[PDB]
Amino acid sequence: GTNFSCPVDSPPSCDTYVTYFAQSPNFLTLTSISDLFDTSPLSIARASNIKDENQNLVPGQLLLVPVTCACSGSNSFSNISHMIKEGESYYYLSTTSYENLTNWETVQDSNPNYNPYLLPVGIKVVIPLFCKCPSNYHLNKGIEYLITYVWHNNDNVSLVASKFGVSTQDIISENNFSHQNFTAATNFPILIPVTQLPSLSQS
Ligand SMILES: *[C@@H]1O[C@H](CO)[C@@H](O)[C@H](O)[C@H]1NC(C)=O
Repeated sequence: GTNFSCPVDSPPSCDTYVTYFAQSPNFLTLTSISDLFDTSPLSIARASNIKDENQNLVPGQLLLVPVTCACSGSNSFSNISHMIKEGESYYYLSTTSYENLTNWETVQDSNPNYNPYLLPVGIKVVIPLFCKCPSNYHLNKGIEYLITYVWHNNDNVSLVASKFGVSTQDIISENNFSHQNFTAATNFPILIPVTQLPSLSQS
């Protein structure tokens, strides 16, 4: 499907964004998400068109979190050093906290020396988010960012496309959605290509 391999021709590191949605158990503050992602709340608010940094986020509200993304071998990642809180697994952390922007596998692959369930509260575990950075061909098109977005079984391209202000075809071809198996109930990361940061709806 979508290849998350380091472009051979374009720089190894870059700035893009990953998509995160407000979650009603705990992540309904900017503070929640900034602590989850190690960035300032204003950077998120600026990237998400939020004009008041103190307003609560409504459940499911779309947000763009700026991340800096680099090469770790032949694949692109953006690592977040997350400190362990009480009762957190790799699986929990990566399917609810980080909202499937990373799978348990790659996490415990770049976090050796550890027991995936005996995590002592207060240890640094690096959470490699998925991200790609513009190939040379991306940049010659005018693409400024490949935003990470977690495709679920429920999304349809027209809604997401109008949300990010792109064509359906842009999404479909960037992710080779023309022979891609949505049968699998899996969630998988994809890349929205955008010529500029989009002007997200107000709530
Ligand atoms: C898909 O998005 C379009 C955009 O307007 C909408 O009309 C439609 O109801 C959505 N759902 C589908 C096609 O299942």
